[PDB]
Order: sequence, then structure tokens, then C-alpha cells
Amino acid sequence: KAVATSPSGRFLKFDIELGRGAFKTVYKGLDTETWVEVAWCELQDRKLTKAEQQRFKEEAEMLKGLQHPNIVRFYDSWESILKGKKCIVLVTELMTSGTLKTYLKRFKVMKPKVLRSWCRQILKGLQFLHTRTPPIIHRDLKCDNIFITGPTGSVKIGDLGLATLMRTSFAKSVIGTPEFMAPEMYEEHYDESVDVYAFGMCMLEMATSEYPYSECQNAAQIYRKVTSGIKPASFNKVTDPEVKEIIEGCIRQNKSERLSIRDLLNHAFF
Repeated sequence: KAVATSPSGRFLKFDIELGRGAFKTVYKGLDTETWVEVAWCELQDRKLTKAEQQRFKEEAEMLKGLQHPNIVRFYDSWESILKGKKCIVLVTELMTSGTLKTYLKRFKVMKPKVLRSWCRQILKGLQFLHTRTPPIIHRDLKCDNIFITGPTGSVKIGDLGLATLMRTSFAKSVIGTPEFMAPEMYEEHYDESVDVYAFGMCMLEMATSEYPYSECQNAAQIYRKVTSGIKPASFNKVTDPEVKEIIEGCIRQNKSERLSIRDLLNHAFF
């Protein structure tokens, strides 16, 4: 049976590892109110500074009050202080139907009706985030972080609890994916147009089934291309001219000339 219980007593932890990476370990959890499996994520405190743990504690207090049909649910989070553990626990919605990357690695061409429906649902999720008070930036948008839901084949972007943990020094240097970062995202301050940039790289990955900036071998080569206006090589492999036009407007180096979520949703293609 269960080996741990959330402080609220709602979620139970089972000693069943569902996944493990360089950053977190995911265990099988159980929601005692709805009787569905959840993701019991654990992050060791040695990978987070004291300031990052404190900042996440305050951000998570408001993120667990956010829900959207196109966003993976972030349920709860707390600090597990015990001998041999000393970690931060995150309880999120358990996605088992794979990601967009999972099915882009197995199929060559995506139907234009499917690319239109999925990109629109992603834009709807970002629109809901950017229009909150205060605005919320996802900061971790990529096809490897967009999950399929069983019914109707809807898509959900990764939960905000794990997405905000990608800002930490450990995540940016160990599990970072700089090929989805806007040129101004490398700086100390940026805004919500960063999500528009990452969305353009997501559509580029759907339209080509190829990883953006795959010709580069290190993050330094990716930084020099992006900060010099050099588009990735797979950008020219887009067959649809209208799709290629939307992608360019999302990955423009100058964020003032870059498209907005409003312009994308009002575009004739979406």
C-alpha cells in the first residue's frame, strides 16, 4: 500500500517509479477524492538553491489555483523534510498518452486539419495564461512538453509547476532546450512574447517532424545563430507557404516586429 501521504491527506504515494530523469523522479500517486492516478514528482533540494525553493513555494501557492482544459493540472506541492529525503514534492495530472514528440518520431506528415486544431488549442492555453492578472508566462513550450488526451485527441501543455522550475540554474544548464528560447530570453528580463517564439518552433516541429536547430552540437552554436537572426535549417523544409509565413512571424528576432497571440488567433489559418 501507500508509503507516504500529502500534508492535506488527499494524495497518497506508492513505491512505484513511473519515470526518472536528471531533474526529477516521478512516482505513482493516488487522488483519494477522485480515485484517479496522479504523478507524484520529487525534486531533491540539492538541485535548488534556497532562493529558488523559497520563490517556488510562493509561486506554487497561486499556480495550484489555476486550471485550463488545455493545460496539465498542477494539484499541490510542499516540502518533504526527513532524513534521507529532503526534497520538494509536486503532484500533477498523470499524462500517459505520450507527447507530440512521441508521434512525430513515428510519422512523417501531419494532416493540416490536425496541425490547425492542435496549434489553436495551444494558443488558447497561452492566451488564458497571458491575460491573467498578473500575466503568466509558460516558459517551457515544446513538442516534448505537449501531451495528448484520450478523448477527442485534445492536447495539453505542460503544467506550470514544472514549467516554472525550468527557470532554475540546474534546469537551464542540465535539462535546458535552448533551441526553443527567444533571443531576448537569454537576458535577465523578458515578457510573454517569449511564448510566441516557442510556439513558432513548435509549429515548425509539427510541419517538419524534425528537431529545430538539430545541425548545432552545443548551446553556444544555437545562441550565436539566434542572436544573429540566423533561422534554423529546417525552416526551409516547410512545404506550406502559409504555414511558413506564420512561423517566420513568430521567430522574428525583434520582439516588437513579432506576432502576438491575438494576431495568431485572428489569422485565417487558425
